[PDB]
Amino acid sequence: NKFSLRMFGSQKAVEKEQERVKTADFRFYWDLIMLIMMVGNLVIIPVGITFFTEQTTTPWIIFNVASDTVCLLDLIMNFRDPKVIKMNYLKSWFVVDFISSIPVDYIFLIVEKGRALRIVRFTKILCLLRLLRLSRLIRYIHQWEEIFHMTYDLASAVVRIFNLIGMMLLLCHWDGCLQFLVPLLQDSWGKQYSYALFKAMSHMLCIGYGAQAPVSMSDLWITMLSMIVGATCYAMFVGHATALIQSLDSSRRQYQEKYKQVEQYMSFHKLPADMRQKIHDYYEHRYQGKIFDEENILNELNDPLREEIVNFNCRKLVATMPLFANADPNFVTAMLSKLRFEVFQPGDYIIREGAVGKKMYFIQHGVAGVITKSSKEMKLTDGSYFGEICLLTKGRRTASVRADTYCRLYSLSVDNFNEVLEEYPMMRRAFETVAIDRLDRIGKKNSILLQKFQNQENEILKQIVKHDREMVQA
Amino acid sequence: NKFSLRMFGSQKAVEKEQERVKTADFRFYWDLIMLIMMVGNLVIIPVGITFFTEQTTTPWIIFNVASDTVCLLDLIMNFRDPKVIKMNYLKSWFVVDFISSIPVDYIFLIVEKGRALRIVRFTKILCLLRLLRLSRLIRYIHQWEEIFHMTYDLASAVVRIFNLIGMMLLLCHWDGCLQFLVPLLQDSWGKQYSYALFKAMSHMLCIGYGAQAPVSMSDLWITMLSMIVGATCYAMFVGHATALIQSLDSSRRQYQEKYKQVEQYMSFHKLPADMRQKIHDYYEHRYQGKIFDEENILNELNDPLREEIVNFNCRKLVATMPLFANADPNFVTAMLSKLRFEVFQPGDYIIREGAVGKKMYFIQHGVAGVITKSSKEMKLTDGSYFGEICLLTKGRRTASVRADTYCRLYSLSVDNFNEVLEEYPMMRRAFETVAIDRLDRIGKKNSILLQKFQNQENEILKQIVKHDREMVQA
Amino acid sequence: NKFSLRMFGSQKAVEKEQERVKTADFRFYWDLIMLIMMVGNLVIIPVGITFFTEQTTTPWIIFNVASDTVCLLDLIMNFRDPKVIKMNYLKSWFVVDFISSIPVDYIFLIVEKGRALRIVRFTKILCLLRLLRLSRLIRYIHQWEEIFHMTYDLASAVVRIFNLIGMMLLLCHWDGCLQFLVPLLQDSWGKQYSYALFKAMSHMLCIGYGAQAPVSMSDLWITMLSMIVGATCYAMFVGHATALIQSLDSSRRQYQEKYKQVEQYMSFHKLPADMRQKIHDYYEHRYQGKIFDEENILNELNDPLREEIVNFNCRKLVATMPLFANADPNFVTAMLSKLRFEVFQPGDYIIREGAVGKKMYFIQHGVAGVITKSSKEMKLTDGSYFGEICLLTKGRRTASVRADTYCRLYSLSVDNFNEVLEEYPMMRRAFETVAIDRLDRIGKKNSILLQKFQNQENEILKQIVKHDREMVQA
Amino acid sequence: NKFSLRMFGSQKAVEKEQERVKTADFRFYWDLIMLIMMVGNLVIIPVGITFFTEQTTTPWIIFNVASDTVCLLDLIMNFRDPKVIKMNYLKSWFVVDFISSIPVDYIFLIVEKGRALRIVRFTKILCLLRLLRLSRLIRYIHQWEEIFHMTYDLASAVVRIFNLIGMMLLLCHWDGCLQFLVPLLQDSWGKQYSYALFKAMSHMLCIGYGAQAPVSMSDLWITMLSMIVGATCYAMFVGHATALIQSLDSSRRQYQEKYKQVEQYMSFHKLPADMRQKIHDYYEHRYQGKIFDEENILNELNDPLREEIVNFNCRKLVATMPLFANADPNFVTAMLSKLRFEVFQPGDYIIREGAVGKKMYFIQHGVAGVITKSSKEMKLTDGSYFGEICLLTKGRRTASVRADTYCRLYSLSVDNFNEVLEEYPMMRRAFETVAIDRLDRIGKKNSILLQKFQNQENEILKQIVKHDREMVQA
Ligand SMILES: Nc1ncnc2c1ncn2[C@@H]1O[C@@H]2COP(=O)(O)O[C@H]2[C@H]1O
Ligand SMILES: Nc1ncnc2c1ncn2[C@@H]1O[C@@H]2COP(=O)(O)O[C@H]2[C@H]1O
Ligand SMILES: Nc1ncnc2c1ncn2[C@@H]1O[C@@H]2COP(=O)(O)O[C@H]2[C@H]1O
Ligand SMILES: Nc1ncnc2c1ncn2[C@@H]1O[C@@H]2COP(=O)(O)O[C@H]2[C@H]1O
Repeated sequence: NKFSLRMFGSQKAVEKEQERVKTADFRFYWDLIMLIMMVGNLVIIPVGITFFTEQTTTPWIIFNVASDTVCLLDLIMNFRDPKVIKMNYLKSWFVVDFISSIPVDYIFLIVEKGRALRIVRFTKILCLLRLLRLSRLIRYIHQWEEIFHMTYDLASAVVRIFNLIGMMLLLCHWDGCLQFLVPLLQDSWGKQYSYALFKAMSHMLCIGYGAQAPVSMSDLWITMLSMIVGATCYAMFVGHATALIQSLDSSRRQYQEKYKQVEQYMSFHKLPADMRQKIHDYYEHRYQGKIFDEENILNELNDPLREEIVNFNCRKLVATMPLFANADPNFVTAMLSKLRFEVFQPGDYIIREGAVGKKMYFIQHGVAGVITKSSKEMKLTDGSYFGEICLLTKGRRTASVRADTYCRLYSLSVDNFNEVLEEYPMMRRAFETVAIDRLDRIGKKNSILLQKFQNQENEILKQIVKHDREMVQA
Repeated sequence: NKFSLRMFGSQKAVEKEQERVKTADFRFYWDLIMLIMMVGNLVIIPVGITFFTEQTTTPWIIFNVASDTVCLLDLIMNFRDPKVIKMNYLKSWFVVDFISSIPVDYIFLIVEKGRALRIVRFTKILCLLRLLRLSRLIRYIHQWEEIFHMTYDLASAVVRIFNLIGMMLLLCHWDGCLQFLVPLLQDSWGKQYSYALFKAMSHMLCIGYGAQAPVSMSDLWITMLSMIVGATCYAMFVGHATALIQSLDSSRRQYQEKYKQVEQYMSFHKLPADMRQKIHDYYEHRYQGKIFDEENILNELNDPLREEIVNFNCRKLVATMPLFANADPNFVTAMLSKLRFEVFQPGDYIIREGAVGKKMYFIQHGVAGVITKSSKEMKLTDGSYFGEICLLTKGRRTASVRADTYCRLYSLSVDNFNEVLEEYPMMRRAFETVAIDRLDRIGKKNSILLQKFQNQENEILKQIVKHDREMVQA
Repeated sequence: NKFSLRMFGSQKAVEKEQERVKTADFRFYWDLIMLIMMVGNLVIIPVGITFFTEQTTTPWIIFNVASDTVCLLDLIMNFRDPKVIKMNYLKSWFVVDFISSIPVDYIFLIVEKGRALRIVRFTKILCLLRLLRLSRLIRYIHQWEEIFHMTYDLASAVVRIFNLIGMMLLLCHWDGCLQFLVPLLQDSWGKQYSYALFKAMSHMLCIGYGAQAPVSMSDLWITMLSMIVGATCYAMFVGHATALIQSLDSSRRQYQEKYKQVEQYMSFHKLPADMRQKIHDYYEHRYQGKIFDEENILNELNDPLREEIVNFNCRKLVATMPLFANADPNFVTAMLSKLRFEVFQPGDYIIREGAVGKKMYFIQHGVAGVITKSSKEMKLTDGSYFGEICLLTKGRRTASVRADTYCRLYSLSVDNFNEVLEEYPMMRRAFETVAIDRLDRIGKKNSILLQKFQNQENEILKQIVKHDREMVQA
Repeated sequence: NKFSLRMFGSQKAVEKEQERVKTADFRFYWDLIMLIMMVGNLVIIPVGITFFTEQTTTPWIIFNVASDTVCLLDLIMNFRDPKVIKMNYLKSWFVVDFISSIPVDYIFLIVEKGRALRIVRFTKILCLLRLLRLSRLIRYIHQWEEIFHMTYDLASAVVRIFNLIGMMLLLCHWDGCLQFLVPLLQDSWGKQYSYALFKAMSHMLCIGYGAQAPVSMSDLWITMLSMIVGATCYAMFVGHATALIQSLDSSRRQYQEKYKQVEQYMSFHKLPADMRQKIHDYYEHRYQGKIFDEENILNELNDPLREEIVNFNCRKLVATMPLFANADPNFVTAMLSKLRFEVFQPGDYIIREGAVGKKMYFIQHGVAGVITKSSKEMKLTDGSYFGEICLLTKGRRTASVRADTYCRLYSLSVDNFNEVLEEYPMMRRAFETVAIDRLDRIGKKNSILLQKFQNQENEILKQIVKHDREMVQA
């Protein structure tokens, strides 16, 4: 079944576990059903035994007896190299739970057949054993919520938290049932049940009442346990509600804290108002108000996943310029995997003429204008690259580039560019032809690039150069 | 309109979205107005229907009917490739909201025209549909608060949090309105309204009262919902107030925690009291009691922003000594971008004669005294550099330097200095001339530097050397 | 004794401390016993003095007098280079504590022997001095909990937290004792004690009561201190309960926050549903829902511990293929220490033919299929390595590798592989022989590897190659 | 005065600020005194105006009038390039505060000289202006607590937090004063004041009372503000108390969380019980249960501070073996600065014979035994180094070393050792002589080291070698 694969985590380990079991599950599902039944019975017991004057061989009493027998069978199954482990498990918790899971109803029936009634019904408080089984069961459903990782959809945050607070409300209803039982031991059924539920809600809300003077010491202790259990109800409710609220607020509070650290730095260095506003604008236009570590996220993923994420992010980039389209997938995906993300505001000079360059930019969003002396301006739209001339020649920049609209680029470092272009020689001549044509259009001269640039591959490179020149001619 | 640019985040994407829409906003503003009106109506409904005995065709009843018609029109617009999406949206939430947004007032009027009054007015509880629309609306105003990034000014922390706690107070007033309606269903207008508001405030404050014995099961349930909604009011109020308080608390608590980690380290290594106080003094004199990661902050900004921040920080540095003023902007901005920040206390020996040097220091605040044998002392004030002789010669230091006042310097590493000076050869001879003059003033020997240092550029270098010697002569 | 070793942290420092003491513990155990006795006496004093009308030379009064004498002896011992330190300690806290630890019972007995009774018994409020000693004692048991690092077993989280909340309950019982004493000063023993305990529990639970009008100013102040001490009881209880709850909550909340950051990244880049599901599947199949930093954890451990952890993790890996079994332990443990962990889903192509490789993989879980042209498919099961051909030849990959089941691999980088193989030359010939046989089986040609690969060691290498070919023949 | 240095942060900036002021403090101290007086007056006003039937030209009324005049003078001083700034400051907050700081007592006296009494005394509610000045003052004392950085001693955590909670208690007393004033407007002095304080405390602890039916709308609003201000008192008290508690809790919770992450890793890899216990023992013996990042802490300190910290940590190390004592301070401090800290349990093999070594160990705590074939064992105590032979010869290790007691070592990497020993050639021959003598004692061959090792400096090296051999012989 799927239980073996879920427990092992993979088919290969599940097959080995099955083979080992055969050489030497459904029981888990039966245990889950028994745990649900035991939780229901443990909820009903304070509301059933206290409310009912006597069992009177009721059909619900028969159902409770059947549930107790099922719990005893579950304990026996849990009790069952193997002998020593079974003995240790029995001596650890199983013996105590089995003794505390004695058939109190059957014992009372036998005693009656063979004040005293209240003492006998006090043995029905052995539902605390079912509550201990329910603590094992909440551990189990924690394991199951691990199995249902996030129910495969965290559409509205923790939805299992709704079940947790529902269980807390059920425990608080148990507290109210005990509070109702206290005067029952001290001294219309639907109306009484609703009144008890309302009293439980009021106690959880600490509305206030004039009840006091328990007189009986046992009654005083009963009110003491009622008060402390109501306190635990309040504490659990407030803790879970505050946890949810703090998670919902933290969703933005993480970014708010990071930007508050940024603001602290800006206030230390005392930047002018305009510079502060520009930094704020860049932060909002880059992170969009979200929190992540792109380097860390892509580092902690394996190679194929990072490869496919990067190939998806720049799909329009690889589709737009023909140089990537004609190229083989290996080089394309390597060059993609070595790209980094940057965003430039209008007016920022990405590359200044006469500077020493260290990276190449691919435009994915926006348009950037190349300007230089005596050659007028010309703009590079989406899906085009600039900075190849300095990278190939290893010299000073020839023309300046300026962002005139909010633009999103990917930058390729000099080391990564040289490494990739060395492990794929053909794209070196491709970029050389493109850069020679581009620089001839610009009007400058480049002897080293022409010397370096000096068949079907040649025709493909010429076509790519023509297409790139036509696209950049805008 | 500006809505397209705000949604797309840039003009380039906004234009593409507009072109796509034309090939195939104001509605957003109308939806915002309708959401505000619906929030007002949902606030008024518990206070209006419960308080008023009957609608009686009042002008406010006409306004409520108009608001219901507007909500129905909004639902119809939300309902309206496109057919399948519209059908899915209708089957998901739109159909249920539209059914729950039925004209209860019109239906009641038709029934009256064609105990029963209370049952008919119970259909006005369909304002829960308007409350669901208001949940969509708080999601929308979360989106809008993202649009108004931080209202462009976080002068007094989260100011939107004030609106959030005001909305929480409005919800708690809704709870009080329900609490007032409970005895109205069970069994001077301004005075009654104020009394109800005071009762709501008291319930939120859990002052306490003798109210009990709802008798009616519906009345008991009404008090139950009143209690739980008051509990949610309390939880939301305490959560938001605590978050607000802890923001300001954490503003200083982050630095306190970092320094407590420092103190834990300092206690682990068991440093003396004087060294403990010296470390504390350095921490207070460097970080000024603020938390940031200068390396991380400057790393996560793009190149022009980091360039302008660094060029602003060292403005007095670049302006003060003529070597930077005469130089071209590219070299100046690069070498500034490679500087690091270090603060030295008085008495600390920055550079000891005979040691092997690895960095060069530019003084931005304070004065440091150069001392060595037989040449007396001489002091370097703001805007001057020391450490060039070792960097150029690649040998041992020639004179010792000692901070005599709390000083703030920027240090340039050996690798960065060699890289920058290699990509800009002219400043190599500039620093060589300056260092040769300085060492001739000191009286040591720099034969390697003299050999390395051995037109208009020469005259400019000589003038820079003379100015640097005159400034350092103090 | 073990106290010296526990305080010093090692036997070497303990011996030096013992030698220094001899040249110039059990007292710690006696101080612990005295602190326990003082805590018991400080708990009993509000419940004993207030409840009892007079001491009447009771046996418990004799026990209290003996405890006071023991406390005085402890103070004297604490009072006792050494003279100056003792004087400073006496002038700091010891003198005040000793004065406040005066024998109030003996003084009262002497005064009686030589309204006034209440004034004399007010001197018994000097149990606040024992409470100050108990504050020193809670500091001491914090030190002891550091000595019992985590009791050597954190089986059920902080178990010392149970003792802390028990002490908080004891303090709240002290508050209730003061609340009982308030009307005793203003104006069946077991029943009264239980009633007082119930009143204390109710005050901690803020149930509410009609008690008011203290009339006496001292009575009003007594109720004021009772209220504020109940406030501290409530605050401490809620704080410790919330910390306990949030520990277990954070155990899963840390992973949930990391995956929420991943989800924010995924929502920013707008990946399709299938890609989001694949990323979620990889995250759940790699981290298993746990939080750690394998690099950080293995970095902050010393070399032998990391060595043994890594040697344990790959025990089946080293045992399975004979190449590691025949090898000397040094090379095996080094190459294991340089392995990294990766996990590949089915369908993912680990190595594509024609790509440039930078790492080679060892399979520890799952099976991966080698496929290439004209040679059909063949599957590599657990305990086998692929990718050595590219590493040795320093060329393009020869065959493609595809994961067909969820597989867990360790990868060895190119730099680490070359460094290890250079510091151990024999395994280079071993891998060369194995890879030459493997590539001959594949059907391609490798001249460089054959030239590089061109005694008992040779026979062992041939046997290892035959075994590896037989294992990979599946 | 010291105010200029405190504000500027250094003497150099303070002198420049003083020169600029002279070209164009005590006022700060006067403002502090005025703020303290205004806080006292704002505390007294709810307790003075409400309690007193009329001013009656009392001496305390004269004092209040003087305080109001002082506040007016402070506002005038705050009001006083400079004209525009003063006008902007006046139009921002100063005008409103000055108008609200009108002499209400003088105005009432003039009106009386020239029901109505209550209306006139309602103008004394202008103490809200003093409360706004007190908010400016709490901002100011936040600045002052930044000036008193941690009061120069965080002996018992945040002691300023005690003042903060005292101010919160004062605000809650203000709330109680308003609560007392509410029935005073609706309808033995020490007894009444104590009763009001007790009522304020009871409201703070929400004990509960039968007060209700305000009748008057103004009375109902008064109880409403009283309730909300009491709620703010409760929220501030619980927030500050929880922050205080969680500081001490987090002091150990941070280490507990790090070790819980370690335990999660250990459970993920499923290490045996003995290995888990060994890892726990190493963690407790290395970190001693403390949280820090030695690399980060030493990285964020400047060079002289790190130099002195490291020179202090290894004081016994540098003093013990004579090689460091004879050496010049520069080399000693550099090689100390490049040391790292490690700790080895007994039984761990630090260096195994036949392995390739990459670091050298200096013993600072404990003893490690060198063992090898045919040469028996011999032990290296505190203050001695091993690993020099492999570092100098760049070959395999010659003998194995084993920790037999919990030992603390400093390790010096191969790159750092080669760098330091290259920049200081003399210690190369020193270590060569020592290692040659040591290996001759061992009985192996070091022909390369002997060739490499082949005046006063020679005599010093020989003496150092003899002393090192004598120390190692033990
Ligand atoms: N005339 C042109 N046509 C197309 N691209 C150009 C032209 N002139 C300059 N560029 C690009 O602009 C870049 C600016 O920096 P580089 O000189 O490194 O490389 C340059 C080319 O990539
Ligand atoms: N006579 C001098 N005039 C100016 N600067 C000096 C003089 N002597 C030394 N210095 C500076 O002090 C520095 C000390 O270290 P360096 O030798 O690396 O480089 C030295 C110069 O920068
Ligand atoms: N016939 C074969 N038998 C065993 N292993 C192979 C065979 N063909 C390819 N491989 C392995 O598959 C790997 C794929 O990448 P490499 O060429 O780097 O190295 C290859 C070998 O490790
Ligand atoms: N006879 C000896 N006397 C002192 N030290 C030794 C002796 N033999 C080995 N050692 C030390 O033990 C170290 C073990 O590793 P290395 O060979 O790198 O360097 C060795 C020396 O530092």
